[PDB]
Amino acid sequence: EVETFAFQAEIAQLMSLIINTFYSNKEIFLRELISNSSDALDKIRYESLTDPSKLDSGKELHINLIPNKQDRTLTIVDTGIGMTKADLINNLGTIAKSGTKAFMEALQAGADISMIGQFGVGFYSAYLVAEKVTVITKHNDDEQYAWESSAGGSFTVRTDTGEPMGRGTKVILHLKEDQTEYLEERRIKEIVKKHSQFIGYPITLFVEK
Ligand SMILES: CN1C(=O)CCc2cc(Br)ccc21
Repeated sequence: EVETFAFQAEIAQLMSLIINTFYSNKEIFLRELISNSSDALDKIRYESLTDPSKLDSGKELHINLIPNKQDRTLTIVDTGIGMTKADLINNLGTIAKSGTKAFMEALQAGADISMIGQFGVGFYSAYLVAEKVTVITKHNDDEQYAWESSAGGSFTVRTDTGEPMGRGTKVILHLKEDQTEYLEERRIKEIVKKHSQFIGYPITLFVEK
């Protein structure tokens, strides 16, 4: 049972701008997704200080980067707080509406796309390199969900039947044909070292067989 939703007009406009603007410095997408993962990990860590049972779904707090050349995907996995169905359909888009407006105003004033994370909408930088994004997520208070969008104004949400995750979020970037450099070990290592060297959680870059 797949539900299809329309993006708000302003968010659809932001994704079209990201997909269509000429902008060579695409590698910042990885910093933005790792930053998101680190915030989600901060949130479950802090909540667990006053309710230890929130880690019954997994004590390890980490981030894994998994490239797969056969599927042409880069997966960013974290064991953070995860996202509820209401987050996926309502709450994140409500926050993202005001952040997008602020970001668009900044861009017209002279800013560049690399500053997107200062406006809370860094997730959408995934579409610098991905033709489709799939998000699998599990919050302690809800079921496991799959969110998916190839832009074009709509996204889907369904209950996910795959491998149970325990808790956290998996972002699967289905890369554009000319962006396969982000599947190479040496390239991912360079980007993490350059932009994410002080993240307070272990980042494991998986290697391919
Ligand atoms: C803003 N947004 C969405 O609307 C749904 C999927 C998602 C995942 C992560 Br992780 C961060 C933000 C989003």
